[PDB]
Amino acid sequence: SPKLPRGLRFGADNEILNDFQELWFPDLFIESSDTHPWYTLKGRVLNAHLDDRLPNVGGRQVRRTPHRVTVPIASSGLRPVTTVQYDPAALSFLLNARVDWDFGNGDSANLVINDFLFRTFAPKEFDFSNSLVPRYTQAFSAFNAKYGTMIGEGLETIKYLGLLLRRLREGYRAVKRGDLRALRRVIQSYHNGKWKPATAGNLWLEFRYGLMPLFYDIRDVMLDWQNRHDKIQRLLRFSVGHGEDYVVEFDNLYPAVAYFKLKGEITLERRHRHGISYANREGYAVFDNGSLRPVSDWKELATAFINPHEVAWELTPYSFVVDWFLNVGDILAQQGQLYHNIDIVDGFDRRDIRLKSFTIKGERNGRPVNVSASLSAVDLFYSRLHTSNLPFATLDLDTTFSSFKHVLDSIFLLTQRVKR
Repeated sequence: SPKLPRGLRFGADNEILNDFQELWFPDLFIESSDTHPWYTLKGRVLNAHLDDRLPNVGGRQVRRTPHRVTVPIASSGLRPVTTVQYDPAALSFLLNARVDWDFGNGDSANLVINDFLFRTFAPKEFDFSNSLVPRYTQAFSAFNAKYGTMIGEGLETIKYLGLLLRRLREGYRAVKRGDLRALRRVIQSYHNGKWKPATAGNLWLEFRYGLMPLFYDIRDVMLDWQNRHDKIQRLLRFSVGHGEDYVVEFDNLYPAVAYFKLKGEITLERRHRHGISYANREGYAVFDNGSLRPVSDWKELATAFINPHEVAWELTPYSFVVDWFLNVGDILAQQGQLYHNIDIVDGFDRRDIRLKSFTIKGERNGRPVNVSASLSAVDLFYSRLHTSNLPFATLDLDTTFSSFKHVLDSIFLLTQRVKR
């Protein structure tokens, strides 16, 4: 859509939304651009010093997708998968060879071929679903066993943040009430030695400095939670795949005016991988990236009470701490939605062809000839299509994480119950 890059699109209130029809079902253009139009011979053959520069094969024909760009799809959501295509009619390779031999009545040569390309049949069509769906199912059945302790351990952390925020609120409340007794009773728990001067009662100083042990406990937990939460969300991405070798033979290619014939075998790696993406079913369609906060925001909130030079204590303290509570709640609620309605939102079925090494054999008129060569691949196959269904999905994550959301929503309401 004009005014925007390929992958983006304006929303209902002119938001920066991913054009899913362009990312997932893009129009394919054919590229025939001759990438390596020349090749060189630089040596001697049968007492004829050659230093030529010759054209190699053309008619590249590569079906491929236009470069697009994306914005995130859930709260601290990674970017959605984009459908990609690079599908040649045939695989192209560049040969940098030294062919040399000395025999017969001055029937000698030693020449350097460079950037001479040839193509081979492309084995684009393969499916490894039979190797993948076992691996998928094994991953699903095993999941609750593997992470069950890790997940519940991260759950324990978030409940404990709730205890600290609760305790902090008791503290704040006492200041708002003016009850210095109760404030010092809250402070008292953090030092085993029970001391209380009362040289001059100052609620806000005693709050700010008295509750340092708590602010430290909070910081640590807050940061630990974020780290455990970000690890947990990664569990929703599931990827499985399998690779297999394949051999294609190239033969009777004559560089240098048919003085000699080369032949060989290339060992390819055909690989198939499949990914699936669990997230909030509501979230992906119209996720406003403007409503999304930076990761720095949470990390800053943890330390805000620690922040040595803070003007606001001296002149607008009630606002300062109430605002803090609201920002914290807000972020926790936003995370609460990430354990709410879990389904598969995105995923991919990618197959490609890589290059493992090769053998060259060079024969002249029936007679073997020494050949020493380097191979680099120009055109190889790669096809990654988006899919959002997977018949084999066993998991009911909603009930795995049901406990999580209840806690995050509980804490959120606690933070709303703070008053100026």
